[PDB]
Amino acid sequence: SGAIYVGNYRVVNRHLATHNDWANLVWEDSSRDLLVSSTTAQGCDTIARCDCQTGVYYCSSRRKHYPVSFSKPSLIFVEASEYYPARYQSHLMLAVGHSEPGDCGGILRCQHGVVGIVSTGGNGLVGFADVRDLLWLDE
Ligand SMILES: Cn1cc2c(CC(=O)N3CCC[C@H](C(N)=O)C3)cccc2n1
Ligand SMILES: [Zn+2]
Repeated sequence: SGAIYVGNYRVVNRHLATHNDWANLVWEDSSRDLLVSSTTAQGCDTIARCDCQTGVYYCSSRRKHYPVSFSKPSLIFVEASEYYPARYQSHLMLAVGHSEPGDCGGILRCQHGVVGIVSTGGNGLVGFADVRDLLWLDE
């Protein structure tokens, strides 16, 4: 589990979105595994606005924060699941590292702030859904 809280928006994995996220939907994108919903309180997470390729991610399955080198966001093949069929998920970044399905929602961070959240995994490769391009989260 896990979310990003910035201004009056909440960012979660689209496959883990609640009924309340859907009732207060701002924007969702199946191909990115992203959903944004509105909040009453004002969040204060800082979004990175960079091209960093090193960061630190939180892994709930190990109660540890790990440093990783990740690829630039792109279209990558993600195996079928109970949430989506076999598809190409866009804006995805991979890193050599540990992850389990329940690790989705953990934040990836660089020196400049929040980069994105855990979204895919397997084969010892963790996939992060990027958020640095969503400039409207700050405005
Ligand atoms: C983070 N994580 C998810 C893992 C899975 C499952 C997985 O990747 N996905 C299932 C849920 C939806 C996902 C998507 N974005 O389409 C794909 C299996 C093993 C290890 C994992 N580490
Ligand atoms: Zn950065």
